[PDB]
Amino acid sequence: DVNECISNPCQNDATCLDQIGEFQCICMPGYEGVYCEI
Ligand SMILES: *[C@@H]1O[C@@H](C)[C@@H](O)[C@@H](O)[C@@H]1O
Repeated sequence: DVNECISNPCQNDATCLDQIGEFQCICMPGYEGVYCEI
């Protein structure tokens, strides 16, 4: 488990933001879904 965020988890034009223990993606203004899918 080395760097889960390789190319942004979100399946959109979102932004990545994770570390050795955390994991959070910056979805879009009004976008539902764990990885911007809705
Ligand atoms: C990271 O956040 C997302 C939501 C977008 O605004 C990107 O342009 C930015 O780099």
